[PDB]
Amino acid sequence: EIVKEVLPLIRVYKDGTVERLLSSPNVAASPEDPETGVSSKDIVIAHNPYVSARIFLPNINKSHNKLPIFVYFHGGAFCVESAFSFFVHRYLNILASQANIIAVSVDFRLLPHHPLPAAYEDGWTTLQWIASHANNTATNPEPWLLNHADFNKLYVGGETSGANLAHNLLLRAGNGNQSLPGDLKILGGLLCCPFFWGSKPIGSEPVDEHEQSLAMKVWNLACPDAPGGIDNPWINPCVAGAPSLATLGCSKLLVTITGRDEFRDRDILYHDTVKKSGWEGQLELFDAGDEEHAFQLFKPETDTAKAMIKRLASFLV
Ligand SMILES: O=[N+]([O-])c1ccc(O)cc1
Repeated sequence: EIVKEVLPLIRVYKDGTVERLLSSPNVAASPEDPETGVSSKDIVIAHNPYVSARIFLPNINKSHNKLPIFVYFHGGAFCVESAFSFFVHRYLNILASQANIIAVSVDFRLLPHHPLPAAYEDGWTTLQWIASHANNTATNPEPWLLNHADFNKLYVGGETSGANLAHNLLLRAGNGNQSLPGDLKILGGLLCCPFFWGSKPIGSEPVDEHEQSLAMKVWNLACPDAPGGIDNPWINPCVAGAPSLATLGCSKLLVTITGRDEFRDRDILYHDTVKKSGWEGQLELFDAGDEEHAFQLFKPETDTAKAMIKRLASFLV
């Protein structure tokens, strides 16, 4: 008995069993990935609500300086994909080695059982957990963080909905009422093809088909009780009455887009809005080329993919 369905992403049955789109199976963490030299392990950030993660530590050939931390949130429209998939594992191995940074891939809660803002909270739980290492308030600290992490170089980011998640975290961080343990600051944000939408079609978005877009079905699954619906500031950050993008709680921000991504114009609008908002930080835009969103995870061997990774490495510093 089917209660909910957003094809091709997800089907939900009466008894809470779910069929999910699966683009790659999960793989085991590695003591040393053969191609990149990156070590990875799987850890528990919080038991309840349960939030786990894979942390990636690149080859330590020198240890004069500690390494930037990159908290990554996978794509998958809040309802599919995983922190531990073949694609994410292989991508972060490359990123961690090419950029020489520690990566933390967060397995945040998903629809159907955990509607937004669950995922957002899990992201915030992750950042608190990280900051608790910096001021020695962590209870079961991850030794890799204590030994190798530069806590003043915390970067937060992701793909599509994961990037929407990071964006939301940046706002929380730059809100005066909210702070991290030790008042740790996020240095930078990296949003790759972030999932943003709106009730009115814009740019090259098809007008007649708009109200039937997959983006709208995804959002209705993720947050049906959202006031304003598809114009809720969580999904439409450029909407009237949304918090000002001048309160983004970081100092540097890179937005990446692709030519074929559905959210290209939304992303472009987001960037321009950040620019003409008075946000004082360093703002950057990167057009990765004639590709789909997340293309670099699927085909990291292409010239286009390699150029994107090099770009990211120059940002994650
Ligand atoms: O990957 N994602 O997070 C997505 C993918 C497709 C979509 O329509 C919305 C979000």
